[PDB]
Order: sequence, then structure tokens, then C-alpha cells
Amino acid sequence: MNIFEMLRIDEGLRLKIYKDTEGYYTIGIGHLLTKSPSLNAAKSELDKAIGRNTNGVITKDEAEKLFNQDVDAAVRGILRNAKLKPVYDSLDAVRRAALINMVFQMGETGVAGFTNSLRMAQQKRWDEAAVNLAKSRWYNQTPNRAKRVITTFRTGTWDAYK
Ligand SMILES: [Cl-]
Ligand SMILES: [Cl-]
Ligand SMILES: [Kr]
Repeated sequence: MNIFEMLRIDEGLRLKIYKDTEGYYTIGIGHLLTKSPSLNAAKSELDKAIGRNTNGVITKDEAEKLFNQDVDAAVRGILRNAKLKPVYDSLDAVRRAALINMVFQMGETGVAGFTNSLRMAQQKRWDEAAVNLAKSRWYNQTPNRAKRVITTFRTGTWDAYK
């Protein structure tokens, strides 16, 4: 397993504009298009992202391209973030994937505020980190996904994904 398969599981894949768990316009593998309630606006951002008149539908290859860009951007965001990088650099490969998933989902800003969890993680206090991570709106809103990611972080294995 790896980061890509990991997020492809958690995000699914949809070729038509759809609304996410928060009701925002999204497409592909979790590619948020806009927080605006306007489909038009969303269709406009879609066309801008793709480079063509999509009419709100993309192909699989197009969805995967956006996905590669987003995973890439997530990693770079982590490395460019002074609160995140040191955490990231201290982790093994599996746990790094867990932190990338959270950033992909919540944004760098969002993740950098799990201050307390980040410190336990950096200290390698897995179980404690795990309990602290569950005390969050993130977990109450998307509990099944949150649990898979938290288990990953805690154990450093891919068991939650098998
Ligand atoms: Cl884009
Ligand atoms: Cl979920
Ligand atoms: Kr974290």
C-alpha cells in the first residue's frame, strides 16, 4: 500500500462534479473545486484546472492528473511548514503517509493546529497521540476515515487499510 492507494480508498473517485461531506463542490479523487455554493463557479474552476471546457465531467486520466498534483502539493506544503516538517521528518514511512492524508484532507493550516497531537507524535507516544487526535471535530464528522488514519498513525502499519 502507499499514499496514492491510501487516499484513493478514502476519497473514492467520481468523474462528475459532486458535493463533498461538507457540501462543497468537488471532483475526481477528492479534488475540492470551491467552497462557493455556485455550480457555475465550480464549473468555472473545473475548466480552469483542466484546461478545457469540461462541462463538469472529466475523464479518469484527468482525475488522476489532478490527484498527482494534489498529493505533490500536500507533501511540499508539509515540507515548507515550520510546524509540520520537523514532525514529518521524524516519522517512519507509514506514519508519514498518515500525516500526508490528514493534510490532503484538512489543509496544512488545519493540521498545524493539532499542536498537541504533533508533539506526542514527535515524542513517539502513539497511543496518547491517538487519543488526542480523536478529540476533534475531524473525528466526529468523519469517524470511519478518521479511525483508519488514526490507527495508521498509532501503529505504523497499514492494517486499517486491509
Ligand atoms: Cl488545479
Ligand atoms: Cl468517514
Ligand atoms: Kr499530528
